[PDB]
Amino acid sequence: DKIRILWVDDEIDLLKPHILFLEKKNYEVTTSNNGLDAIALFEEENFDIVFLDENMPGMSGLETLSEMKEKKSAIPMIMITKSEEEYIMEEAIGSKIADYLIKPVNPNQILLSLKKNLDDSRLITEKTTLDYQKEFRKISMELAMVNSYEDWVELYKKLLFWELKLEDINDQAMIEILESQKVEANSQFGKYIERNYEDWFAPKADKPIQSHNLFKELVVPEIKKKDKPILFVVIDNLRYDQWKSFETVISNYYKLEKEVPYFSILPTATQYARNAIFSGLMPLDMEKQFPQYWKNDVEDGGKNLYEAEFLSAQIKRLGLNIKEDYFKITNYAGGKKLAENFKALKGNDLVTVVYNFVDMLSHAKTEMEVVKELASDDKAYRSLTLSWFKNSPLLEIIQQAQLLGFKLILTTDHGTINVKNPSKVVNLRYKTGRSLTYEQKDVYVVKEPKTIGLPAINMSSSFIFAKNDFFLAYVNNYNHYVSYYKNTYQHGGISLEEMIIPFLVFNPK
Amino acid sequence: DKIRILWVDDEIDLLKPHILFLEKKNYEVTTSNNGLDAIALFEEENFDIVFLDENMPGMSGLETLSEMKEKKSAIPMIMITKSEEEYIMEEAIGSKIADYLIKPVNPNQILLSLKKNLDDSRLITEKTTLDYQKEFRKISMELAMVNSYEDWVELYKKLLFWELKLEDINDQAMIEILESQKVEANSQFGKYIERNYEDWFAPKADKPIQSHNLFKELVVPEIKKKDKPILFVVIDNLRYDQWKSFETVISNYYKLEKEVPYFSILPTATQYARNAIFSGLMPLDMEKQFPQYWKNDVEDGGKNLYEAEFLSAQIKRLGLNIKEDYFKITNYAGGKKLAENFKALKGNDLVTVVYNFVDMLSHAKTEMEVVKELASDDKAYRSLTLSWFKNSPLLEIIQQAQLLGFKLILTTDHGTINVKNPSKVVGLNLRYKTGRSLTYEQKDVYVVKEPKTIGLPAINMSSSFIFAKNDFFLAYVNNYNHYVSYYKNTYQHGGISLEEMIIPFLVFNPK
Ligand SMILES: [Br-]
Ligand SMILES: [Br-]
Ligand SMILES: [Br-]
Ligand SMILES: [Br-]
Ligand SMILES: [Br-]
Ligand SMILES: [Br-]
Ligand SMILES: [Br-]
Ligand SMILES: [Br-]
Ligand SMILES: [Br-]
Ligand SMILES: [Br-]
Ligand SMILES: [Br-]
Ligand SMILES: [Br-]
Ligand SMILES: [Br-]
Ligand SMILES: [Br-]
Ligand SMILES: [Br-]
Ligand SMILES: [Br-]
Ligand SMILES: [Br-]
Ligand SMILES: [Br-]
Ligand SMILES: [Br-]
Ligand SMILES: [Br-]
Ligand SMILES: [Br-]
Ligand SMILES: [Br-]
Ligand SMILES: [Br-]
Ligand SMILES: [Ca+2]
Ligand SMILES: [Ca+2]
Ligand SMILES: [Ca+2]
Ligand SMILES: [Ca+2]
Ligand SMILES: [Ca+2]
Ligand SMILES: [Ca+2]
Repeated sequence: DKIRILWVDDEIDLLKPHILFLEKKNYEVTTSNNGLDAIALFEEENFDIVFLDENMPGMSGLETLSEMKEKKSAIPMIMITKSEEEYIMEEAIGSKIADYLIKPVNPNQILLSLKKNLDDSRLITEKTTLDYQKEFRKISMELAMVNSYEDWVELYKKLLFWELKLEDINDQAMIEILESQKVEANSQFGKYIERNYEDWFAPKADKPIQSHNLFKELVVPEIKKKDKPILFVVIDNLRYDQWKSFETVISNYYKLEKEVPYFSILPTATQYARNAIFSGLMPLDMEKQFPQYWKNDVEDGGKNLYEAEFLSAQIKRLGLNIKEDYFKITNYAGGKKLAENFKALKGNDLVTVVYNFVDMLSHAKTEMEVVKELASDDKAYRSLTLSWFKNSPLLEIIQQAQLLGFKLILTTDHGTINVKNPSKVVNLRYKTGRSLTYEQKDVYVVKEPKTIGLPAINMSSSFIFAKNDFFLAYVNNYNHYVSYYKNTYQHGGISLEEMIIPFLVFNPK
Repeated sequence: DKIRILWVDDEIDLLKPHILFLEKKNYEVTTSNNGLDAIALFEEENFDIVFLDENMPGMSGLETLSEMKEKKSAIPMIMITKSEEEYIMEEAIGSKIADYLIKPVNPNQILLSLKKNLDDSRLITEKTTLDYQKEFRKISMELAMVNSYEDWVELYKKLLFWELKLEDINDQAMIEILESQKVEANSQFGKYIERNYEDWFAPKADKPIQSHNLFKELVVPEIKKKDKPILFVVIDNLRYDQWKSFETVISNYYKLEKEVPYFSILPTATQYARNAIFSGLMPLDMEKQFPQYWKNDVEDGGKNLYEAEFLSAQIKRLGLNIKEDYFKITNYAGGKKLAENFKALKGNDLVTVVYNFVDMLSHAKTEMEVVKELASDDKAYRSLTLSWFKNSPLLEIIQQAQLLGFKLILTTDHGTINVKNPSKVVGLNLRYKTGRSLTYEQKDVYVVKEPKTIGLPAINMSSSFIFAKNDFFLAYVNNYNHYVSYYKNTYQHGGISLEEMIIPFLVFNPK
């Protein structure tokens, strides 16, 4: 079927050369010399695109466009006109024109416009697929040369870039090559963490910023500027690719000043990593210095009940002079309440908000059929996250902060990974106990938890952390475990997805 | 701050007129005569936009664009070139060029391109705001004059048009004016239905197409064309504005041929409206002719178990000779199974698929908190619907149908409305009730004490139906305050509103 063009111009007779040109290229052109007759044709037929002149004796192009868009708002409209006035450009852009071509127009300019507005999705698919075909071997060589935490950050950024570009391609071979590069990257990263993690605790060790350093190394310098009040947001369980998915939404309100990828401590779980952010201490030092607040895995109830108390203690230890408030948002109603009353906080130096909803979406993928239909794969997960963020009380809180001239600091405690591969053992990405059987190739084994700043019941206590996209399955119910936990979002172990996470500073626009 | 343009061309000397033109207009132009140096400038400085020539002795425009997009993918890239190289327009479009201007270029064509790529958001917001300021009074006058079901369809289309444009706007005053017009429209529509609905059942009545007419009046003509096999999709509970939210997604696969608004029967609920689609009979006639299949509200278990049987019987009654199959998808796994095995249906004349949306009314507090975070208001609801459609097995089924050359028919049984105002009932979270001893606020509901007159069943002559008007929800007196706090701002159906009742029927040809 030929592409059907409706061309409205009072001088459509003088445009015969253009018409013959497009008919040679397999376009069907229907001509009209006035807006009113063009509207009648547009109502009766299903054109693929309309060309409009601006200056016509009866209805103008923009008047014709208004009527046509009201009737069928999905059909692309191009203005083709002698008018060079900026006010007409702005009126046409503001009316959602697809393109605006100034006469005299090269017939190939029109052809470009037809291809760009009707065939761009297929052309982007074809071009992206061939770009990755020509790039993927270079990405395998770059992966092979990684030999520092900074190279790991750079390589992760490269994989995220290609993951987002390839998400809608059709070529399964190329899709599986990207999936094989992600598996190899996580396998190498797993080995890197296993070999370096304990050494990173040595005096004057060369190490990335981690959970227990985050507040002192990256938040306090922004506080000491005393330039604007700071809204410090921890979005629980946010992956780097989720941050990338709503980067352009945020930029409507906030201009990115600084981006520091940083490393979650082990295990990559709220009770350890998120408490470490707020305390500025490793879990073992939280147990030693704050026994009234620190809870081990075995103890009852909430594991992050005391973040305000950890934070106030850390602020005092650092000798800061600030007015500071902490909020934990656990549902829509709480978020909406804080958004509507945020102005109360205008005289704070620091407002800290923990927002738990993504964590809720991440285990809702397995448990609620609603979220399961909405988040079947990583593309669907980022899509649902973006829809969430754009319509969330959290973005209303951020817009309120913007109007009050707050600096925005946005971060997370850890990410999550879509687990594929069972690993037998006697949380599905770390386990702690005094008797444990495991596949040693699959896990990072820590026989002496105190050497990596974790608590131990006794000298027999071990930690086990899953690597790659492994999930720790009990032998007891192995087949049912595999069937239930396959393709779910888990955290606690080692992967780029769980461990390398954004720290972002923005100025209000 | 001036807009910062990076212009990469090996003959930036020949472009001086363009640069002076743009500098007069408050643009700051930084020139570079080769890709390598341009990349270094792009890394060090913060450009708003980049202009690239394709044909250069070193790195090409497209090679330069690849390096720059990798570093800062948000910055628009415009190609300004003359080339004789084959397929360069296609290669540049596929590389996500923002625009492609063929030399020699009118300097005003470049200026257009700058405004379109950097100012379009702000200009659409300003124009939408000013146009609605000029339009809203006209919409109030039109609402005042509505006096036919056809006028109601036209007014609804106008409100939908403006609702979609205004959703991303700053001006609270204009947002509240639109919200007040929607409230008034539903109030008047409620009175209109209350006055006219019973007359629509008279012999030879003037009435819109309804649930029980849909298959015979709108689907059979497409079947009798005997042109292509038909995929007939009923999306459960779909609003007009939800169809609008994914219209441009489905156009990648299917070209819209015909769009007919039609009217759900009362109640606007699956058990009545959706069974009527498949049976071609009103619920009362389903009870009379198919007592083995029809279930009343009082009976246990599924209310839509027999749609395949109702449809096969209707097809036989109409004397159609077709190979036809029915599928009801109630979860991800079912949808994925049908998408992955759709080619098995290649020899069918008709494939009917019921595709359930997400449950908007969970009895579990934790699940309702998730739905409210994702769909607190109409904009959030359309956003979630678009994310759903783009990532659903339903779109995979539609793409499979397209590759087999199926015609697509897309419709729904009824919409849903965001409920705001409690209305007490005595004697299910839907906007209708049926009972023999109902207490209700009569001002809030359309009351039908003779259900058989509107093709509904009655247990006995004490049986009544009540249908909520406006944005009312029917609240139980038992635990009233907790009920109100839970169901406030939820998407419900069963009653009278433009959202529940006036719904799309769409016919598409495969691309
Ligand atoms: Br029309
Ligand atoms: Br004129
Ligand atoms: Br005219
Ligand atoms: Br021309
Ligand atoms: Br590799
Ligand atoms: Br591994
Ligand atoms: Br550090
Ligand atoms: Br907690
Ligand atoms: Br301070
Ligand atoms: Br609050
Ligand atoms: Br809010
Ligand atoms: Br070069
Ligand atoms: Br890109
Ligand atoms: Br030129
Ligand atoms: Br007027
Ligand atoms: Br009004
Ligand atoms: Br009819
Ligand atoms: Br059912
Ligand atoms: Br037939
Ligand atoms: Br809530
Ligand atoms: Br009766
Ligand atoms: Br009654
Ligand atoms: Br009650
Ligand atoms: Ca003219
Ligand atoms: Ca967490
Ligand atoms: Ca050149
Ligand atoms: Ca080329
Ligand atoms: Ca329904
Ligand atoms: Ca009665």
